[PDB]
Amino acid sequence: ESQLQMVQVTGSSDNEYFYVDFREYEYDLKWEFPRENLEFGKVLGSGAFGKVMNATAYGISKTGVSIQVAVKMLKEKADSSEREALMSELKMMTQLGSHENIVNLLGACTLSGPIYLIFEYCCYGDLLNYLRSKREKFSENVLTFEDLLCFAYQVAKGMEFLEFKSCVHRDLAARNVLVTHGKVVKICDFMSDSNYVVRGNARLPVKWMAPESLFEGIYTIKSDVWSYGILLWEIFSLGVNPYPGIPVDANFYKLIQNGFKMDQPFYATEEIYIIMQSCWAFDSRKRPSFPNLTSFLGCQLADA
Ligand SMILES: CCc1nc(C(N)=O)c2nc1NC1CCN(CCOCCOc3cc(ccc3N3CCOCC3)N2)CC1
Repeated sequence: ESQLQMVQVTGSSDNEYFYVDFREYEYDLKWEFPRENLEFGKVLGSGAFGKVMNATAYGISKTGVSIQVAVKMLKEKADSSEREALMSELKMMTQLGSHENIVNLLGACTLSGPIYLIFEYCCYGDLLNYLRSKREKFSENVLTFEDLLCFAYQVAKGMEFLEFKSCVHRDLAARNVLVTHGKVVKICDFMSDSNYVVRGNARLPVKWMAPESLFEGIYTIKSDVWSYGILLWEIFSLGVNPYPGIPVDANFYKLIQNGFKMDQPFYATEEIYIIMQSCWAFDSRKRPSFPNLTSFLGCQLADA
């Protein structure tokens, strides 16, 4: 399953919607790539289902150079049910189009053998590991406060683009934001990690989840605003576990349903703490849009 899904709303209230299955749609062949031009690298991450590696793709760009890449693929010893599920993520990503703040799809290998899907390369890694790594040399090669603000604006216009395309990202967090050349960052998708609770066949990032997700399984564009506020806390904390010190247990569910909100993090202005509280409104109608967070932050940066 892909934590990024496209929705078609069938009503007014929040739960009136349904997801889109591409299993019956046809795959566009112009994304097809030959495996001849994939020169590998070192594993860059592998859970249970699959992995994503570094690779080198000669003649895959407009001009044509090496241009390192990341390649998502299975390793379930050639499975069946898990394979077509990946084909449908390919079909969706192909129709999302490029945005400057999304880890974009560059190609795929379909009938070429075992299924490969080729994504952009972000050399500086996920934002979580990038933030925590620079806690030493934070200053008031090493980052300003406009970095914290530019990061927030880029993820916002990225989620603003996912809303235009009628998508929802059900796992917005710092581990899923990746830094590439020149302090530009891009949203991406994807059991020894403390952040996900497993509950049935679902793996849930409880501390990032909006109450309507924790308690009734609703995922809307406004549920991503809630997670975005949590990420806002992740950025201006320099990346410490949201709700620090509190374990994910039954007591944490009573926390969120009773109206718990995190305190202002150290590196945050009084201004953008207010914006964090907006996303943490219990009523999702009371929450700010992703458009509204174009101007409200893209301006806060210009003063820096
Ligand atoms: C699809 C998701 C993805 N995308 C991409 C990409 N398109 O670039 C990508 N890694 C991932 N998986 C994520 C990455 C983070 N890890 C944490 C532990 O694993 C270290 C990975 O190390 C990296 C992987 C990358 C870049 C840089 C690094 N650093 C290694 C050391 O130097 C600094 C950064 N590349 C979890 C899974």
